[PDB]
Amino acid sequence: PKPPIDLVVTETTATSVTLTWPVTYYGIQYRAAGTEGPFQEVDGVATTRYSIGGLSPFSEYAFRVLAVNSIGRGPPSEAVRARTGEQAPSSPPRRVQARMLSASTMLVQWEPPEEPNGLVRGYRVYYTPDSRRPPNAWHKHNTDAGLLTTVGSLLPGITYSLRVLAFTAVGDGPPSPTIQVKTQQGVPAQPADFQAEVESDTRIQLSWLLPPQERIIMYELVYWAAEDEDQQHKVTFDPTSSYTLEDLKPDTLYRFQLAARSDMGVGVFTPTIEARTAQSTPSAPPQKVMCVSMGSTTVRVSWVPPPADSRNGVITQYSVAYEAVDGEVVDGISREHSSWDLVGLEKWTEYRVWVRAHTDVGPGPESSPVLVRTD
Repeated sequence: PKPPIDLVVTETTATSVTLTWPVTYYGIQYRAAGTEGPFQEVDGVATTRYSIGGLSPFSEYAFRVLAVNSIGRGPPSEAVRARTGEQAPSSPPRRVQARMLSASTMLVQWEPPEEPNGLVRGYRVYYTPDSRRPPNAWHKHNTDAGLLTTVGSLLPGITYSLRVLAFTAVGDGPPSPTIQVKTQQGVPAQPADFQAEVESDTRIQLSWLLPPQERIIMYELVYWAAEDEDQQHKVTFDPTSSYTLEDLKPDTLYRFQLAARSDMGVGVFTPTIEARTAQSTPSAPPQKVMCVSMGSTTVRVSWVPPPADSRNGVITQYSVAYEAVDGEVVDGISREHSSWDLVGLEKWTEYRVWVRAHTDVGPGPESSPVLVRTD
């Protein structure tokens, strides 16, 4: 007989293909192109429709039909192409690997799974700093169909665990075995025994243990004032086990982090430590000093405390000194006073008056004198 010609693919699933097209019956012969030469055979198809089952998902096959009658068989028809449908992956990604790119960025790489069962639409990377955490408590990072990715915002100084799974449009596949991410080769370790010692109101000496047999090139110290989180400082210096910071502001809380740089870059910073500088004497006088004579022998002096940034400590007391140039000292004034009444002055007499602020360390500078005459 002549081969059938109207061979048409009518339905396609993940594991089955339905085909439709004077003979007695038909035979359906099929092989996958990239496989072995010998075809598989389905014999005795008495109708013009049939559904071939048992196929593998996401696999390309070739189909052809020949006709047979009472005389014998005939040549096969032209071959037609077909690709089975998708399923969820059945194998995890292969050769998963990871390493630290920076102090907080890791690079992850892998190979496609051996059994994707479809077109991969992306991957899901699960990672945790504590392997004791349950698997579903890990952080999930989704990627596209690429075979590598980066994850930032990691916590520094810790070794992560990781495993990746693939998913098609159907669902997720199994996750790979857990792997451990590698470390930067020549990058130094987080400094150990990092301490801060208050030396004075302007000096703080930092100390730590120098790492043994480690190609340290220089240390990087980053510090800032707690009240000025936006403004930070950084000083680099030759390798040592101690460093004294100088010229700091008195009565100021400072925060510190330390890192180590080798020829291969800087390591992870220490956690933040804190220290407050000691107090000093005030560096500015009270502001807005005014003097008024309410009577013939009384003068009222008014002032406001120095600006907060120049007190260098808690103001503990005030002192008033006076001296008359033409005519013939009260300390221990409590910190809550904003005015004090000078009594017993001479009529129509000019005095020189200075106002002064104090900390526990001592007195600061006094304001420029304000002149006032009684009566």
